[PDB]
Amino acid sequence: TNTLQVKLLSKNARMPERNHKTDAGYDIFSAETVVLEPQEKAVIKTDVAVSIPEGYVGLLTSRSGVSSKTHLVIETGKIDAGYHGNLGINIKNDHEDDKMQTIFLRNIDNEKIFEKERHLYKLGSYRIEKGERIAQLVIVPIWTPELKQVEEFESVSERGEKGFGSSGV
Amino acid sequence: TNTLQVKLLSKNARMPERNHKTDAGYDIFSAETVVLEPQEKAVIKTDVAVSIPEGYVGLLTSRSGVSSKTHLVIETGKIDAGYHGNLGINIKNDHEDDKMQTIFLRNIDNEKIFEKERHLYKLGSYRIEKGERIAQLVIVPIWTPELKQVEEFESVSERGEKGFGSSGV
Amino acid sequence: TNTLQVKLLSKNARMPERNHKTDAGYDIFSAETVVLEPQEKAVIKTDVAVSIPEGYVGLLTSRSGVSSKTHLVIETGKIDAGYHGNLGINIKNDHEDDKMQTIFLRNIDNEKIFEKERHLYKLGSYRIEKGERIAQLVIVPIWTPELKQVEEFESVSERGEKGFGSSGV
Ligand SMILES: O=c1ccn([C@H]2C[C@H](O)[C@@H](COP(=O)(O)NP(=O)(O)OP(=O)(O)O)O2)c(=O)[nH]1
Ligand SMILES: O=c1ccn([C@H]2C[C@H](O)[C@@H](COP(=O)(O)NP(=O)(O)OP(=O)(O)O)O2)c(=O)[nH]1
Ligand SMILES: O=c1ccn([C@H]2C[C@H](O)[C@@H](COP(=O)(O)NP(=O)(O)OP(=O)(O)O)O2)c(=O)[nH]1
Ligand SMILES: [Mg+2]
Ligand SMILES: [Mg+2]
Ligand SMILES: [Mg+2]
Ligand code: NI
Ligand code: NI
Repeated sequence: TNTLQVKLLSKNARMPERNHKTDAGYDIFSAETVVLEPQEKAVIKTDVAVSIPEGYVGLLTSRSGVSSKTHLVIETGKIDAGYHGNLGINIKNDHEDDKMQTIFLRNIDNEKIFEKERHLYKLGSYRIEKGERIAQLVIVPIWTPELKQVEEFESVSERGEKGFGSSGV
Repeated sequence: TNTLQVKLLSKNARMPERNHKTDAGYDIFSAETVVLEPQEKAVIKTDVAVSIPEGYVGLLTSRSGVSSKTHLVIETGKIDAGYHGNLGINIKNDHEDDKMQTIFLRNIDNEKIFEKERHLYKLGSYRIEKGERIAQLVIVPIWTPELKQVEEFESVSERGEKGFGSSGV
Repeated sequence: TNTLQVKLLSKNARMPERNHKTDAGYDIFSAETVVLEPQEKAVIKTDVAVSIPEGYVGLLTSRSGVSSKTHLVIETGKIDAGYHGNLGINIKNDHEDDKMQTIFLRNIDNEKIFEKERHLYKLGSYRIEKGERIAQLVIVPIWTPELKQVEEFESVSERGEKGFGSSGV
């Protein structure tokens, strides 16, 4: 109770850190330096393993700062209780490939990185540095009941079969 | 307690299944065969209805395998307690429409499906087969209090009004 | 217990509202009128502040109606306990910029808005009106333990290091 086991898989790995006392998640550091071109997909290694206890799920999800400023989209990962593998960040550079070329790379602050050597990149390309906080881990309790098949449900709800914007907008 | 009612709506429907003993969600099978072109949006029918009890929400969310390998993006659906309608998978083929043509269709393993007959498809088109696990359902408890309007909050937090990457990166 | 403090920041702000008795979230109204061109990113102000108590997280997430009908993509925001700032909707118009022009704007019902004056817009542009329900807030309890670094985990799980579609599809 009130203790989570964390296993670092390499020297490139870093221990997750909570920002404030009442904050929800633990900021996840990147273990590798990755360059992502427009519309490219990848799984960023963190070299961090956790042992979520039974009755809980981990949500490997994006940070508001990175997601709002950059075209980097992270799909929220559902970390199962007992997953002792490498926590991978399911990421996509969602910037459009307009077939235009630039001489700069973007950082996770959406700013152009200063380089001494001349290089030609695609417009919308991002670079993630090793040891940068690009994601966070929020752990929530879960309900895992036994499924019971029925002909119809025992009670009629006020909601019914209404959905997908059945109310106003 | 510890029992969830599930109602199958057709012969094309399949009962949700949990992968491991300590796993979080129940894998959701597709009830229909759908072909999705680049940048096309659809709501995939599962023909499965559930009865989430009061004080819980269902999260109809993507699987890591499908989402990381394919351009198929699923928006996490919040299933209300008492929604007895058809569970629809809010999906988009997020592949770019580069106006290029191919003779193959992709499966949910991102592999080109072998076909005897010659057909011309758009580059980035996917095909979802009936009875395939493309999504999962994770059920979490919720807090639904009565809202109280105030002039200002009763306590000052260490966080304050800071957000959107107020700390480092 | 069973009470959430809400602070309205302007006259343009509106109090969040729950749709049904057993519904999960509170519908969030937009405080500003915003026009979003293809592939444009923005943070929509709600002028609403909340005081989430310790041990809970708020999920500022999209509604199924808007997300399924429109190209408007909202990233689920994790609202920390004690965040008294303006709740911003992290949004992107994910419609492709095909360099085509139209004389109509889309509403959040994906319908073309009737206008008396002639204007030229980009194809895929959306308009969000002030006082429209574009998002919702679902509050879930969290587990925030102290992190303990270990050489290896105390128990071997049936899952192990398997992930990213290790089972079938
Ligand atoms: O992906 C989804 C999302 C929701 N749903 C169902 C479950 C939920 O009870 C219902 C409506 O969900 P939301 O309240 O989150 N969206 P919205 O507010 O637009 O619909 P409504 O106006 O009917 O509440 O639709 C799905 O079947 N699939
Ligand atoms: O969509 C959002 C997401 C977050 N927020 C607020 C709530 C939260 O308390 C705060 C920061 O959220 P995160 O910690 O998840 N993102 P980040 O770590 O980048 O910001 P910070 O560095 O300030 O913690 O911003 C919004 O208003 N809208
Ligand atoms: O972003 C992610 C998502 C999942 N994972 C891990 C944790 C989880 O226990 C495992 C599989 O998660 P899912 O069950 O949600 N996806 P899928 O059903 O496709 O994989 P599998 O078939 O192995 O269960 O992969 C990550 O490391 N990063
Ligand atoms: Mg943070
Ligand atoms: Mg799974
Ligand atoms: Mg709703
Ligand atoms: Ni999500
Ligand atoms: Ni896109």
